[PDB]
Amino acid sequence: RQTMNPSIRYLIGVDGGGTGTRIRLHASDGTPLAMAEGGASALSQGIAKSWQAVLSTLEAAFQQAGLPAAPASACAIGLGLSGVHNRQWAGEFESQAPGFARLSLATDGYTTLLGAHGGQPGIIVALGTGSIGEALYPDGSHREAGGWGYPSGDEASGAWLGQRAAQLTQMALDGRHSHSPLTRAVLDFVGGDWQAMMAWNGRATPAQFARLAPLVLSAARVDPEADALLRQAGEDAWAIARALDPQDELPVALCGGLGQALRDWLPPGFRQRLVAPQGDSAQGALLLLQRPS
Amino acid sequence: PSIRYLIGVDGGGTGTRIRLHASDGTPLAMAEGGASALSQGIAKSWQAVLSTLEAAFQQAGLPAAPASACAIGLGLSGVHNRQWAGEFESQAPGFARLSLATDGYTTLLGAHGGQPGIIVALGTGSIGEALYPDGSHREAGGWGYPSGDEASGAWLGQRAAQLTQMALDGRHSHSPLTRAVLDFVGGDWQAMMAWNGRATPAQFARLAPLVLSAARVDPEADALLRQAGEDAWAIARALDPQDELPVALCGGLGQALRDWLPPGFRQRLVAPQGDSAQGALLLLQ
Repeated sequence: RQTMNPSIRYLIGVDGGGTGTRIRLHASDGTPLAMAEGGASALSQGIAKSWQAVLSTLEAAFQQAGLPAAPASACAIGLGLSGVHNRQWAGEFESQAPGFARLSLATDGYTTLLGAHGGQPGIIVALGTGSIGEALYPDGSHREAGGWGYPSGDEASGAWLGQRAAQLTQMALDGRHSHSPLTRAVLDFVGGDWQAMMAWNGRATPAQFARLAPLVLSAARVDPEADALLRQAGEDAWAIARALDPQDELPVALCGGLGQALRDWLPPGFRQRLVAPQGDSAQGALLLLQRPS
Repeated sequence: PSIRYLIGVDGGGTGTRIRLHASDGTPLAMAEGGASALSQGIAKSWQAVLSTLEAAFQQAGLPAAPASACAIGLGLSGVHNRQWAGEFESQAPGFARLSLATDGYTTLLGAHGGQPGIIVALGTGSIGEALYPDGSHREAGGWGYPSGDEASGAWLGQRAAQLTQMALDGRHSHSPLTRAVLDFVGGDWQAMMAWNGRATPAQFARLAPLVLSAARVDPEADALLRQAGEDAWAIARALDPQDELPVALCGGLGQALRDWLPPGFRQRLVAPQGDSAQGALLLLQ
């Protein structure tokens, strides 16, 4: 019945990254009070904006739960944000932080891992604009694979698929290759001509390349070139997982919208072992408070 | 009038399958016999066929029949038409009527019941065949081992054997596949050296199920199966670039590859209406 640390009255779980922020507000006893969404809070977009994003979304959580906003000193907050890998961004973030009773900062992927397997050992492979694999071992340890970053890494992510798709189209445009369905679809998407791809590729970002991913999906059923990209993404996803668990000893969940759309191209032996995640990242952020720093 | 029995024969290296019917279509019997691929001897082929036929009549509760009362269609591996096939016809019993063709073509007729369409048959070997609305016929793949027969059992086996050889001499790490193949072959260097020394398409194909099994835990094997799936689709596309014809994947291997097939190809796939023996019957009609 009693709760530890009577000064802490609220438990907050925050999931933030690239496109938005999701917050789960709970009572110190575990009672789910509210759940809210807000703007993006990836650290790469700014520390001050990140907090403004998290706080504004937290402000909505209380309101939504018919409760007056509580002082920071009465709250324990765990956050899984994109950009925590960067030591410098995490520091300014922790430094610019309100006076929460307790703050636990982890990455986007770690809290997704914790939520997917309810805090129990396991692995997750997250495929979105980018990609990463995270694992929690029975001995308490944690490891990562993949997730090194956009240009060179991020295999099986949609930015990876977009880059390849764009490259194939560029090759079709200058004669190194002939056109194919994917290639024609990408050319129209881009603007319809040489100049258009040149301009488009000139200002490309991970999010822009990722917008080509759905074009690879549609084209793959009629174009062997797109089919190979999807298949390679499938193998790379498996490779991420095998590096974290060589003997397939732990449970595995495939997170991300791209992951659901890629299912048919996942190696059968890897797909067969997938399990639905028990909770989302915001849930995992809550679990962060229930463990050591 | 004279013809009282209709015979469907499907012959290859794996065996001979026969469907026996009455001139009116009534099912009389089904029987399987030994290998009758023309590559192993014309006389040997006939004796395997005739022996299987004799068995069919016996299971039909009918007395031994005379060739003159039989109409027979055969789909056998042997495309030396007018040569190996020319010989087969010459050495043939006095049937009321005989119609010869490759097992690929009868697999074709059976799959789409004589309608236009294409098939890709994966077995110890592989080949693609198509029948178009203009009555025309074409094929792709099927050039024979070892340079051809992509996506076949022998294809899969060669690569499985090569990976095992590489593991054995140090230019590759052992993996689930290589351990399986090594054990299957004899457990050591000398065993693989001996096994590969007398290797044949059928022998390599015997390794195919080892690849299928290991694919679930070995990325190497999964890659080969996926390559087979891509090669199959490639075969089909060469015969029908615009996907205007029905397509069927035939053969035991064909069915085992389902999950490794390119999704778009698999979705377009239709199942074979009848087997090769059933296509053999259609051949004589």
